[PDB]
Amino acid sequence: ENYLSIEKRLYENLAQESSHSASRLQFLLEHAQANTQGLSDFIGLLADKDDINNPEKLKTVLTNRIQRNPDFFGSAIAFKPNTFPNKKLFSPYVYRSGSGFNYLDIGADGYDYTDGNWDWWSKAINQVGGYWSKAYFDEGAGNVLMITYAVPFGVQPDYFGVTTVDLALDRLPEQLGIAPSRLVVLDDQGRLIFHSDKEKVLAGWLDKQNIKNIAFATLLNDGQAGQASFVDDKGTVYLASVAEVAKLKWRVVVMVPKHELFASL
Repeated sequence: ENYLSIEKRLYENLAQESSHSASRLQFLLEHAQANTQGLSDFIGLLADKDDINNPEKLKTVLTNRIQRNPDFFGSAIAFKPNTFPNKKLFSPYVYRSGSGFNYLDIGADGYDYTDGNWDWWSKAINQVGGYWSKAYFDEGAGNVLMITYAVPFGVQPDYFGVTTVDLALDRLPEQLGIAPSRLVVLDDQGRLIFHSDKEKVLAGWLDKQNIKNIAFATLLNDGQAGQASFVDDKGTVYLASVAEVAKLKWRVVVMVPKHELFASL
C-alpha cells in the first residue's frame, strides 16, 4: 500500500488533531456561555437597580471577571436606550490590552451599539437563551477581530440589557493547540469563524468550482465530521480533517500541505 498506507496514517493523525482541537474549542465556548449566562442571571435576579447604574462598580465587576478568566478577551454590560435618567446609551466594557485592562463606556465613547450594525446587541436583546455573533472587527472598542456571546437580563416580557463575553480570534489557534496556518473554524452554517487570513474572515477561501475540491465541499455542506483533500488558490494540495463541535455544530478543520505531511513522515 506504500503511498496508500502513508496517506492512511496521515489522515488518522489529522483526525486525532481535529478531534482534540474541536474538543478544546468546545470547552472554551461552553466556559464563555456558562459565565455570560451566570452574569446575566445574577443581574436579573439579585441586582440592585441603582447599584447597577454605577460605572465604577460595573468597571470593578468586569475587570475582576476578565482578570480571573485568562481565555476571555473582554466583557460588556450593555443597557436598552433610556433604562436610566440622563443617559441614552450605557455600556461599560473591559478588555485585555497587551499591558493591562482597558475600560470604556461603549455607549459614550465607543459606538451606538443599538444602531443595527452590531449583531451582539441586535440579535440578542431578546433571545434570552443567549446568542453567538458572527466574526467582527470590534472597531471603537475592543479593536480586534472576535466573536461574542451575549445574554439578555431582566424578566418577561422585556429584558433591560445584555452581558457579553468576547473571544479574540487571534487566540483561538493557541487555545486549540493548532498552528494558525493549519486551522479553520466554521460555524454551523459553514461561515468562517477563523482563518489565518483576516480579510477572508470578514468576507473566498475555498474554490468550489474546482473538480478537486468537490469531496471537501460536500463534507462541509453535509455538516459531517470527515477527511478529504483539497487545493487552495496557488494550487497547493492539503490533506484536511473536519471535526464537529458537539451541540453548536461548529466545525474545526485541520489541514496541512501534503508535501509537508509526506516530507516529515
